[PDB]
Amino acid sequence: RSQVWAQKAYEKVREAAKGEGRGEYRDMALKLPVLVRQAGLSQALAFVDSGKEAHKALGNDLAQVLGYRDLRELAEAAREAELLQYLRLTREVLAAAEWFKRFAQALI
Amino acid sequence: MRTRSQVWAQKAYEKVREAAKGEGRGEYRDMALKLPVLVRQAGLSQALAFVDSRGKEAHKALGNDLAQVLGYRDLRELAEAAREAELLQYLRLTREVLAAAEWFKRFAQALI
Amino acid sequence: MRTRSQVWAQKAYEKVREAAKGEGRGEYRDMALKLPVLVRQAGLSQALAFVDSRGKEAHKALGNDLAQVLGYRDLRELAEAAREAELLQYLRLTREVLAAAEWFKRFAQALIE
Repeated sequence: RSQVWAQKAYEKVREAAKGEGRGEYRDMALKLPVLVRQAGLSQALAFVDSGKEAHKALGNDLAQVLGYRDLRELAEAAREAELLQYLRLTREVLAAAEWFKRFAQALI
Repeated sequence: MRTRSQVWAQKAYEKVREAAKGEGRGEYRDMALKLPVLVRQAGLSQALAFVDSRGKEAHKALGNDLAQVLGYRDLRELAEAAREAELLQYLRLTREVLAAAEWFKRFAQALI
Repeated sequence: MRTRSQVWAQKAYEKVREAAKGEGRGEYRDMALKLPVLVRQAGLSQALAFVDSRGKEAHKALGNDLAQVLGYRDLRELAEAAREAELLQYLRLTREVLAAAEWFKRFAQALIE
């Protein structure tokens, strides 16, 4: 799984590194992990869900990697989840976000 | 039994011992195993509300037993203490409940 | 020139040396030692509200001193700034207050018995 996440994140980041909004994508990629850790999953996703296209691009890519159709669907899932599933989703988002962060710092 | 934590451990030990005998010992254990992370990651109030809203009697018994180990009549009473507490008292109850929950988890693992 | 955190460290140092001369320095130290913990476990907003609702002058003084070290008028201005801050600014403010608080704690441990 981590490898599937590693691969998918790498794929998304490579594709993002060819766009004019790479620096902004990178900024969001490196910031999301700490946001999820300190503000909690739902607050972090709401922050991403709210200006520049590049920032939300990270959220959507990450959501897709997790098998969700878009950032909103992941946000919807986190809010609908019962407590145990919420913590599981947080752990999952955190792990996948670290990959986006690492490949973003290496490829951008 | 000198230690305060040790006192909670021995009382928790007795509760788990009882629970291991009846039916639903598996569900009790399942809850005993998750309560610590619930308290750590979600906070005391949410953790207790989760346990108190579970359908299974075995899941709620864990909470009831932990409350009694800490000096409360039951989970409802413990949850009320948490909602009435001022900040320092709430953080203290949080540490208290977490410590007791860890003992329940450990003994459930060894006895059920 | 001194780094940002170095400035806070030294201003905190001055605030503590001054509290060491007044009455209630023991209560001042108690609050200084407890604040970092509250910010980490309860969050910035909650930690600040706890300090502001204290009835003992020495406890509240720690709060106003820290806010001044950070460049605010007093605890009330810092608290409002925390409530109005959007997420990133709130997390950044949290880091700053926690860093300043740790210095108050450290100097209280060294200067107030």
